[PDB]
Amino acid sequence: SMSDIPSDLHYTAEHEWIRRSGDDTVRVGITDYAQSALGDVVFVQLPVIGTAVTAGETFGEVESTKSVSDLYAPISGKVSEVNSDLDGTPQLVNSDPYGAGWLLDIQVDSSDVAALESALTTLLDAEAYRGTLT
Repeated sequence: SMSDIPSDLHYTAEHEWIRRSGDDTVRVGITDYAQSALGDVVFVQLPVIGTAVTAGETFGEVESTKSVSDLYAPISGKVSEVNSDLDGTPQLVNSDPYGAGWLLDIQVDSSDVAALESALTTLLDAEAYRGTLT
């Protein structure tokens, strides 16, 4: 099957998606391609809410029975939310990677870190992300 790549998301080459959820907040998850490649997710290590992250910093990891993969901050900011549903139901990452399986939110204060307008420039659009995939 062709992996789902919503056109209304931005992405990283490392298979994270980024949804602007507010003026200063993005929601982050892993892509359909990513979850399928990882396999059934058995554990998601999420950063603590309040964690300051820089773009590309490892903030967590996703684990299947076969694979462990780092999760990188797609943008700089502060972790403002994490998906607690993934504690008991880590497979939401597999079943609904762009919905219920979201990982966390990063909030930007345009003072401490790049404003979202700036931060967005580093991310891939759907077409670009599709182009990176095999």
